[PDB]
Amino acid sequence: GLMQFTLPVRLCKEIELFHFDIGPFENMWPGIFVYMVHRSCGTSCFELEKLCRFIMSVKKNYRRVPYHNWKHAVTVAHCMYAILQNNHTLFTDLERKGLLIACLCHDLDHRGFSNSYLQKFDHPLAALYSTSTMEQHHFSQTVSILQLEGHNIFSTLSSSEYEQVLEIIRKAIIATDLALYFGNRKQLEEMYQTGSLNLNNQSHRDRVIGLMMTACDLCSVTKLWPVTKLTANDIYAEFWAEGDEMKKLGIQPIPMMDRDKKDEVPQGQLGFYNAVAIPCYTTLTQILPPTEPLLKACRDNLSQWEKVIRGE
Ligand SMILES: CN(C)C(=O)c1c(C2CN(c3cc(C(=O)NCC(N)=S)c4ccccc4n3)C2)nc2ccc(F)cn12
Ligand SMILES: [Mg+2]
Ligand SMILES: [Zn+2]
Repeated sequence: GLMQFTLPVRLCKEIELFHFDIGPFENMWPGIFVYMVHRSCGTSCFELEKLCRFIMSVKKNYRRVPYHNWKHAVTVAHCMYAILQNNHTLFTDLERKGLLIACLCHDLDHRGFSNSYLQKFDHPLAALYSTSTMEQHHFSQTVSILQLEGHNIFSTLSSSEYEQVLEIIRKAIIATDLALYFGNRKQLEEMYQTGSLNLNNQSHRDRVIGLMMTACDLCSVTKLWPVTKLTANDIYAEFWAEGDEMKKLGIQPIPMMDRDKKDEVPQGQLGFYNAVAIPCYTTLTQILPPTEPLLKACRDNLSQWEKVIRGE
C-alpha cells in the first residue's frame, strides 16, 4: 500500500518549506518520507519494495508515547530534508541517504523516559549503554531493523560504503543526545571564529552533521506559533508522565517534569530558547546560511513565549 501512495500536488510546494507542519496529514507521513527520499536522493536509489518495508517496520517500532513517537521521527526527518534541499551541493549521496534514514530512526523504541531516569533507576539498557543510553539503543534498533530479511536497503552497495553509511547513521543518532550538543556547538564556534572549519575534514563534517541533527530534533520551535504551542503540550505531557512515575516512588521530579508547575512553562520555554535553541540555529545559520529561516522562526516563537509571560 505504501508503494501505491503518491503525494498530493498542492503539498509539493508546502513540504519544501522549513516551517511545514506534518500535523494534519497523519495518513501521509510514511508516504511523505518516501517523497522526501525520492526528491533528495531520487527514485531507483533504494529498491522501492525494501524501502517501504523498512519504513513501515520503523513506524511499528515506535511506541504510543506522547511526544517521542512516529510524528516526531517524521518531523525531524522533514527538517533534515529541508536542510538538505537548501544545501544540496554540500552533502554526498551517501550522506543524504543516511541522514534522512538516521532522523526517521533517531528515536526508535523510545519509552518516554529521559536518559537520567533510566540511569538513576538501573534500567537494563542503562547497563548496556552507560552513556548516551537511549541513543545507542536507537542505533541498535536501526541496525536490527536493517538486518531483517527483505529490509536491508543499503545492501545495494559496497561493503565499504555500507559501513560508511552506518557510522554516518550512528554518529547522527548519537548526536541527538542533547547533552552532547553543548560541547559540539562550542567547538564549532571556535572553529568558525578562528576560521578553522574545513568541510573536507571528516571530523568537522561529523560535528556539523550533529548540529543539523540537533536543529532537526528541536525543529518544533521552528514552526508557526499555533503549531509550536500544541507540540509543546505533547512535550510536557511526556515529561509530566515521567514526573508522575517519579512521584510514585517518593522522589520529587524536576520542575520541567512536574505538572503542578504548569505555570512555569512559559518561563521555562524562554530559557530553553535562549540557552539551547537560539545558540543552535545561530551556529547552524553561520555555518549553513540557507538554514536561516529556522533561526528566524525560532526568534518569532521566543517573542511569543515572552508575550505569554507578560500577558501581552
Ligand atoms: C528533550 N526536550 C523535549 C527538551 O529538552 C525540550 C524542552 C524542555 C525544556 N523545558 C523546560 C525547562 C525548564 C527548566 O528547568 N529550565 C529551562 C531551561 N533553560 S532548560 C522548565 C522549568 C519549569 C517548568 C517547565 C520547564 N520546561 C521543557 N522544551 C523544548 C521545546 C522544543 C524542543 F524541541 C525540545 N524541548
Ligand atoms: Mg534520540
Ligand atoms: Zn528526538
